[PDB]
Amino acid sequence: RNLRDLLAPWVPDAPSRALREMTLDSRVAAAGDLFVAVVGHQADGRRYIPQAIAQGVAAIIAEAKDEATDGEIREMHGVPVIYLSQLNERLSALAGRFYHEPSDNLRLVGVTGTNGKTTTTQLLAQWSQLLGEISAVMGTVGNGLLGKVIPGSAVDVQHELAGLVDQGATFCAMEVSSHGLVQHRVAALKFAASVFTNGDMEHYEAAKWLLYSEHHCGQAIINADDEVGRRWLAKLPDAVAVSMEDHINPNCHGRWLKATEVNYHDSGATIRFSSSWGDGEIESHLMGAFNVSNLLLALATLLALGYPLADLLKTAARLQPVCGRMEVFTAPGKPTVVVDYAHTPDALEKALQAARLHCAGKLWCVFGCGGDRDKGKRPLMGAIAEEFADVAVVTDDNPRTEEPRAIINDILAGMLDAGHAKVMEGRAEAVTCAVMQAKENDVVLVAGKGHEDYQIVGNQRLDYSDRVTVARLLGVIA
Repeated sequence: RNLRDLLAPWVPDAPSRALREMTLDSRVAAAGDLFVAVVGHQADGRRYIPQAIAQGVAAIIAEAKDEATDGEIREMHGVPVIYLSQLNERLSALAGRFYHEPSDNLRLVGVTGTNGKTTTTQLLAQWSQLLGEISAVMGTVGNGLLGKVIPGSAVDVQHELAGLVDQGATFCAMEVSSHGLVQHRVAALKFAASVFTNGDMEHYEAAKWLLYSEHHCGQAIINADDEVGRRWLAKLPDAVAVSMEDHINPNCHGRWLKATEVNYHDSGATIRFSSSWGDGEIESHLMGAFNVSNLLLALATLLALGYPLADLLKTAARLQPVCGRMEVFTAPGKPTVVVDYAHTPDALEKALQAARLHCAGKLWCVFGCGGDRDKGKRPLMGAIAEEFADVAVVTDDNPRTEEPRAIINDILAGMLDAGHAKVMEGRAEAVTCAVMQAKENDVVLVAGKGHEDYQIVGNQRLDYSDRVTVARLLGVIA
């Protein structure tokens, strides 16, 4: 790593200097480092140039605005200070070059949208790995090779991607936030593919189209069941349209993939689909319509990238849910049980609507609300459980120091017929109540904890898992 080589595309004059690491933070800037002084969120990094110099950085790249011309080379205390205009916009490119262009050295798929980002990225990583890639994720649960996810400027993104390259990753699925995009945090990444899940409108779209036009998006895979998705597809004839609700318009002669029939059953969904790559049937072990959509998006993406349909089909049954996200537990001749982390009215409603599709009998909802937290959601979650489940079982969920029954009372207050709800304190006992009472064709949703393996009672983290409790009741292994 040399300053001269680093800057060669933009500043031919730049002096030769060996460089250690690249950092935006003068505090951690050590001997031999490249310190990058940027102007942004209520801070001017150029203020910290003396400090960085005192810590013995090898070189400095600084925002030129109001201080210098683009590519102007200065020297302070024998340390080169090189100025660049629009440094925030170019930081991704600068870091990309510094870290030897990690997105040019693995297959990077970006997923954007409100919902389904985590699941879609996870599916892309899992499926590609089943097909022989060494896959990784970068997203909300964290970063890492599949099974080793560790819980962010344009520099950090490039650095992390390089770390994954260094660990042998050949494929990375990355959740990309709207905020991330606008702040140029992925500006120089070479995306192999870009997936979209789901007056003023004109400016918003204009800003988004503009930003899109400046990125290397690769193959575009778009959910045509989303209204915004359809508008983007109208202007992108090379994009792949994905639908489970009749929104493929085949007059395009473009590329598409559509679920033709879905059977939502007690252990997943049987998805029949047609596509421009051919037709098939997938046995998904994921629950709900949204997860059909997410799965279809991942399938379309991998098809577009040239993974063979037959091999994708052969591996689809091995795709697993994100731990504690509509995670199904079944045992021969027992109720279906779904563990989901839903802990807000909106998420509970969604989880119940999803569960309902797979439920031939009665839908049970076992849930509670956290103590010593905002109380407002309690009656709303009560109303949702009452409306969208057949049996509401109200129990505890991290009561902390608050009187557990008081929390349950706030929940019941939100119901039209609180008397119809089953109340059982002791979360484990409430789960058991539902699981043991529910019939064979019933579905029990256990909401609020998902993957979490503790119950906070007082100030103690007691070892408790919904997943373990449910598994043991069904005679299976979590």
